[PDB]
Amino acid sequence: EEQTFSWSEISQHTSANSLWVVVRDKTSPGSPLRVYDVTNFQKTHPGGHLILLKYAGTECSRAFAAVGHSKYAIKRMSQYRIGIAEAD
Ligand code: HEM
Ligand SMILES: [Cl-]
Repeated sequence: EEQTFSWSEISQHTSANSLWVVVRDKTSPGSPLRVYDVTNFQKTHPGGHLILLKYAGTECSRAFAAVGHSKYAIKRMSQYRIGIAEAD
């Protein structure tokens, strides 16, 4: 199945010690807000670690799309999924 997270919980994950970001997945039925724990990705993210910290605890879908993240990047995302955010 799936694990749901509340925004009350997501919004706390704002430090480099435990960094979550949320990206809407328009390719999946229901367009879920997928929650990613990118803590262990900070050191290797090609965009750098600072930009991940900027959006920590928030939805970054628009910024993610504006970068034109590649198919390669999107494939690499799945390993960091922890669940989905509660719906709007
Ligand atoms: C798990 C989530 C993410 C993964 C796996 C990821 C992966 C990547 C990859 C592979 C690239 C190289 C370019 C490409 O292949 O398209 C990249 C570049 C970049 N990413 Fe991400 N990214 C993630 C989240 C984010 C988020 C949330 C932002 C916020 C905007 C971001 C900002 C950037 C920027 C700015 C670059 C390009 C840096 C430059 O070329 O100057 N990334 N990312
Ligand atoms: Cl996505």
